[PDB]
Amino acid sequence: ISSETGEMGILWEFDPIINKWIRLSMKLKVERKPFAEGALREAYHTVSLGVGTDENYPLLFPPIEMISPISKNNEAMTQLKNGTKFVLKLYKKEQASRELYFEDVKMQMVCRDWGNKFNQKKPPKKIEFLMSWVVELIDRSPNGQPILCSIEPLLVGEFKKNNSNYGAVLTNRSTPQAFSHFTYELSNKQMIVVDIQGVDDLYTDPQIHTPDGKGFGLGNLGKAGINKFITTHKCNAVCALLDLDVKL
Ligand SMILES: Nc1ncnc2c1ncn2[C@@H]1O[C@H](COP(=O)(O)OP(=O)(O)O)[C@@H](O)[C@H]1O
Ligand SMILES: [Zn+2]
Repeated sequence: ISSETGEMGILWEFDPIINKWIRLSMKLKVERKPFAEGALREAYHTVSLGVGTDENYPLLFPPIEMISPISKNNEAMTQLKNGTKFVLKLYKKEQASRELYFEDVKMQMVCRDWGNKFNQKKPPKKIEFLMSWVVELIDRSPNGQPILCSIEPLLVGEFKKNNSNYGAVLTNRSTPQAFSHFTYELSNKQMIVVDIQGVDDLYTDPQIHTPDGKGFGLGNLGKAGINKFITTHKCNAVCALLDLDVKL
């Protein structure tokens, strides 16, 4: 949207309530060096140079039927307005495909809905997952295909991982564990949200397991993932406040 120097991107926001992707453009300026790394990805400080429409970049994955024809409303326009400092995540060089960027962002959106459902029970500590978006870094040279990344708001504070996607319980806090338990029981065992991590109860990069192991990226470890969580879960006061069953 802005005149100043930066690179262009195609920005994708998933909206679970209409079950559609919203396609936009933005300009961003990313730092040359990462400020952190995880297992597969590196995180980069980025500044937004504004969000606009995708009109100049005519359009397949996601398929056309999954894309909203209208993009006037979105979180991006406020959360990524010009000046906003945020975080860009790129796969190192290592496995990643186009589909996986979208799966991962949609997954975080699904977890974000679970956070709201959890909060509606009025737990002692309310929780929230950050927005996440797919960005096609179209100014960067494509073996093909385009450079993709995901972006999300900047968390300020000490970043802590509370559980992994395979049974680790990494801190003593109760809410992140009760939340994982809550998603499992309240989904009637259709899914569980783990990899609960972020700053305080602002969370990012969660991971879902489902019994059939289908979808939800490469970190979906299916029944094994679910059972590994069960083996290590001790119900706490939040689990009890939420009236969750001590079995399962
Ligand atoms: N929104 C954020 N704000 C600030 N720091 C973050 C944010 N998201 C991730 N980080 C930091 O970047 C690291 C790597 O990100 P991560 O999502 O774990 O990548 P991977 O795909 O390898 O798991 C995290 O361990 C954390 O230290
Ligand atoms: Zn529990």
